[PDB]
Order: sequence, then C-alpha cells, then structure tokens
Amino acid sequence: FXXSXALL
Amino acid sequence: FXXSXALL
Amino acid sequence: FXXSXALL
Amino acid sequence: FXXSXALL
Amino acid sequence: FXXSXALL
Amino acid sequence: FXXSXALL
Amino acid sequence: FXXSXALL
Amino acid sequence: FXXSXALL
Amino acid sequence: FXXSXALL
Amino acid sequence: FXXSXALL
Amino acid sequence: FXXSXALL
Amino acid sequence: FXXSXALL
Amino acid sequence: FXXSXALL
Amino acid sequence: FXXSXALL
Amino acid sequence: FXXSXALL
Amino acid sequence: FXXSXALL
Repeated sequence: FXXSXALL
Repeated sequence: FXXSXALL
Repeated sequence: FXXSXALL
Repeated sequence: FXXSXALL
Repeated sequence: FXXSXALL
Repeated sequence: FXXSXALL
Repeated sequence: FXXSXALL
Repeated sequence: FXXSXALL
Repeated sequence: FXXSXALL
Repeated sequence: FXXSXALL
Repeated sequence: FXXSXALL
Repeated sequence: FXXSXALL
Repeated sequence: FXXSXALL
Repeated sequence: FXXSXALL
Repeated sequence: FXXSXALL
Repeated sequence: FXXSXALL
C-alpha cells in the first residue's frame, strides 16, 4: 500500500 | 506502509 | 511517511 | 507519521 | 536496524 | 498467535 | 503483549 | 531467520 | 533478516 | 536487529 | 499468547 | 506483559 | 540478573 | 531461564 | 534450565 | 533470577 511516496 | 490492513 | 495529513 | 518504518 | 522486514 | 511482538 | 495502549 | 526480534 | 540469499 | 551491542 | 485454549 | 511465552 | 523474564 | 542454549 | 529457583 | 552470582 502506498506506492512510491511521491503521490502518497 | 500500512501493515496488512488487519490493524490499519 | 504518510505525507502531511492534508490528503492522507 | 509512521515511526522509522521498522514497526509500521 | 533492518527496516520493516520487506527488503531485509 | 500475536506475531513478532515488535508492534503487537 | 500490550504495546502503547493507543490501540491495545 | 532471526526470531521474534524481542531479544534479537 | 536474511532475505533471498542473492545478496545475503 | 542489532540489540544492545553487548553481544551483537 | 493464547496457549492451549484450556484457560485462554 | 505476558512473561517469557512459556506459560503465556 | 535476567531482566523481567520476558526476553530472558 | 537460559533460552535454548544457542545464545546462552 | 534452572528448576524452581530455590537451589538455582 | 539467577541467584546472587556467588554460585551462578
């Protein structure tokens, strides 16, 4: 969950 | 991030 | 981690 | 938010 | 040390 | 039951 | 077992 | 490998 | 701790 | 991982 | 945590 | 809380 | 010696 | 007390 | 290891 | 736990 941390 | 969902 | 809270 | 990432 | 356990 | 003890 | 109290 | 993390 | 063996 | 340093 | 079930 | 894990 | 007994 | 013997 | 804690 | 150290 989260992806990269750029969007989320 | 998040754990499995079981707590968060 | 998480962003600021403004979205998440 | 999150701590270090070691627990969450 | 170690991180979440995901990578290590 | 419980897991590692690290977070729980 | 028990943790911070925030959840348990 | 490692165990619980409690002591190690 | 350990992972796949490829690196560790 | 790592502990007190007394052993690891 | 849990044990045999006899008590918990 | 819990002790060693032996009894609980 | 021993701590609480939770780890040793 | 002692753990398994593997550390102590 | 230890027995009761009386002798050891 | 351990006794005093005089034996163990």
